[PDB]
Amino acid sequence: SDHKFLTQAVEEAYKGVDCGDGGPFGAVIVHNNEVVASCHNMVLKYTDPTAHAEVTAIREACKKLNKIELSECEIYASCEPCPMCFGAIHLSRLKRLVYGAKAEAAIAIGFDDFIADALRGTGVYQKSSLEIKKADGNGAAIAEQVFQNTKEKFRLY
Amino acid sequence: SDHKFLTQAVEEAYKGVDCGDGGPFGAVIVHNNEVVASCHNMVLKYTDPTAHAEVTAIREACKKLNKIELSECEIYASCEPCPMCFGAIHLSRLKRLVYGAKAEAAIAIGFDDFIADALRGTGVYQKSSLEIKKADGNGAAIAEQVFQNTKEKFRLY
Ligand SMILES: Cn1c(N)nc2c(ncn2[C@@H]2O[C@H](CO)[C@@H](O)[C@H]2O)c1=O
Ligand SMILES: Cn1c(N)nc2c(ncn2[C@@H]2O[C@H](CO)[C@@H](O)[C@H]2O)c1=O
Ligand SMILES: [Zn+2]
Ligand SMILES: [Zn+2]
Repeated sequence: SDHKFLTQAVEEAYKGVDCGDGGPFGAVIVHNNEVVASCHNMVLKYTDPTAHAEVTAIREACKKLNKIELSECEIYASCEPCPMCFGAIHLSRLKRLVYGAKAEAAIAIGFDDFIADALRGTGVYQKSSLEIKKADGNGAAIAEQVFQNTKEKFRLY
Repeated sequence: SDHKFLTQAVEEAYKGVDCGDGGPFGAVIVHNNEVVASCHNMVLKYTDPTAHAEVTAIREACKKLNKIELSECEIYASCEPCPMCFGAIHLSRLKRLVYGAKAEAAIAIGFDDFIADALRGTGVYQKSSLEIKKADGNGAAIAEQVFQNTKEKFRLY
């Protein structure tokens, strides 16, 4: 189930790259085992540098549920959330985060060195409380492979 | 002119709390002394926990200028930006940040203990690049007073 939803976030990353919507990033929000939102990076579609996949998923899931907190849902991210997205995950009060690729995989292919301390556990003023799971095995290999497979198929941002 | 745009952000904070749009926060984005966007927190109005003042202003300024980078623009925040909003400001490529009140001023009236390590220089992984100015003098006084004056008018969300 973790694997099913992480793979769907990865698939969203591929879809969004193929549509020219944005970069190779997807995110899926589920309530128990029911998909609430499934999104990819929309920075180029919306002309909106905040429209990362996680932020997009959070906005859509709060709209679908008519409330500004998601304490009963979990989020699956094809890549390690950046500082903006991890902050949005804190404010959204999602109860769990599962992510596939380490940020280093995205950095290696042209993106910024832009890593969230609170996620890695080196925050001082920003302390996370949500449960965090870095995928291993096949999930990790799938997520890491996204950046090799899409290496020169999208405009950087 | 720093004072002018900062007090415009303070007035946006008051306006939004009075319309019920969200909490007492405002942000103004400016391009060579021309105001590109003037917004306040819209979390309640939009049912969106990411719709802080700064993020909302970044969305609007980018839509207006037809680009995803505001490298020639500056942002005035009535209150010190939270981790999400500092992440957004970095992603937007804004040239300069000027903020009024320290985050403790918001926390004193019940807001989340939620401070951006990269803004205060306390991170291991996330470093900041942009010019940052904490206002002082009469601007800082008016900005800090917003939360004590506001207390009555909105319910913390
Ligand atoms: C969803 N999503 C995520 N998760 N990350 C992105 C995105 N766009 C650029 N990035 C970069 O990825 C690194 C962070 O890991 C940083 O360089 C960020 O700038 C994006 O849409
Ligand atoms: C614009 N804006 C800002 N700047 N901060 C906000 C907002 N809504 C809640 N907060 C809280 O303020 C502290 C951060 O300084 C944290 O407690 C945050 O949760 C908001 O819309
Ligand atoms: Zn992000
Ligand atoms: Zn914020």
